[PDB]
Amino acid sequence: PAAAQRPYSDPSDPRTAYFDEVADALERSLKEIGTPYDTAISRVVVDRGEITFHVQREHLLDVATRLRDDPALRFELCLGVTGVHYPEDEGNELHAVYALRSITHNYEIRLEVSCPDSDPHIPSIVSVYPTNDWHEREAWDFFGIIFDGHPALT
Ligand SMILES: [Co+2]
Repeated sequence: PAAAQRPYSDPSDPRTAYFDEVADALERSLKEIGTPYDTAISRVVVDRGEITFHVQREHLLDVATRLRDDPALRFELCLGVTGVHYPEDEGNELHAVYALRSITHNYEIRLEVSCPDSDPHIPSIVSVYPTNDWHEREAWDFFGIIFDGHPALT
C-alpha cells in the first residue's frame, strides 16, 4: 500500500482521531534518544481505519521500548506478532505485523517490520513485551523468521 499523506487523522472516521498525535509523539520519543524518525520509520500507512508504522528492524527494539515506556505513548498491550510472506516483494519478502494497544491513552496501532529471505532476522521484543514469546515462536515455525535475542535462542 501507498504511503499515507498527512493528516493521518480524518474527521469523518473517529477511529483515526489520534493518528497524527501518536505519530508526532513517536517522532518526539526517538529524537529524545538521538534517533531521527525517518531513519527508524520508513513509511506510515492508513487502511480501513488502522495505522501501521513500517519500522526498520535495526531500530525495532528501541521503538517498542519507547512505545511502552514514554508517558505520551504507554502501549501496555502487545496483541501478538503475526507473520506474512510476500514472494514478489524482493529483498523484503518476510514481514511481521505487531498490533499494539494503549489503555491509558485509548490508542491502537500496528508496527510492521520486514526482512529478506536471504537474511531472515528480526530482533525479538520479548525483553519489552514478554507475551510476544510464543507469537514470535509461531512466526518462526511457519515462516523461518529468526527472532534474534529470543529466550529460546540462548
Ligand atoms: Co520467501
